[PDB]
Amino acid sequence: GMHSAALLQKVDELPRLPKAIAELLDVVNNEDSTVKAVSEKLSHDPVLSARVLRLANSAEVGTIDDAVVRLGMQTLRTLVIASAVVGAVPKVEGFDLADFWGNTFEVAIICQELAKRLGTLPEEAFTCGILHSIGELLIVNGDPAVAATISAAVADGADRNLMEKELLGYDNAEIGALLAQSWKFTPHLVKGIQFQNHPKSAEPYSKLAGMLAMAKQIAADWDKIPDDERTSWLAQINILAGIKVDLGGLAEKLAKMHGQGMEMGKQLA
Repeated sequence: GMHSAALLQKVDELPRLPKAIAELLDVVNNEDSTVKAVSEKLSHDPVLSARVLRLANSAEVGTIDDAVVRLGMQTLRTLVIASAVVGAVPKVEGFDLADFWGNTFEVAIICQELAKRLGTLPEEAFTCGILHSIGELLIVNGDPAVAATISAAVADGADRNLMEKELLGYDNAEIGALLAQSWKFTPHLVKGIQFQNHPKSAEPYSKLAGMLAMAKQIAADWDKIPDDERTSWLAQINILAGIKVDLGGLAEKLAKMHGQGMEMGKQLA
């Protein structure tokens, strides 16, 4: 849990955002920030702004002022958050960050669609997707030897999350949630991340965790499922996750968007 001793021992080890990035996230996480406030803050970080616009052009906006009008602020905020988070994540041994972030965006895009269907805020689900897998990275960087030992066990059939609990006293979902909490994301987001691998064990249930569980499975196994047998697959995932999402047209919609996250990942660099 979020208050387990082993997890809490990590709190002063977590990566810290640079002041200006923390301040930027404060501004764009605040639904009552003005367009001026968001635009002015971004204007001082042309590198991060360029990254935002590359993400915004993955489907033609050339400026942030432009994007505010072409995409609307709810979308712009979301892309700022993504760009800020991506910038705050270093190289990690054994990861290609274009591939890592591509997969993460795939999950985020899927979650956003699920939220639309469930009637929750789609930008919140997208953000939860952006944040969901960062704990994987934190474990590799913070505990390299243990991470490698875990991967070897996993190659021989062990469960990664259970291995992490055994050797670290917490798992990648918990430390990813702890990071999100430390970086001042909302409790809803934190709980979504925390329960991504066990959504039905949350009390009360977290829709975001259910969305993550579903979206992760869709992203992971998409290529294993014939193109004409997807709705029955999705139906089974709905049950495993506990999320009760309208399946009507879902397979068709997911197919339309498939790969758009990977393309976003390629635009980061």
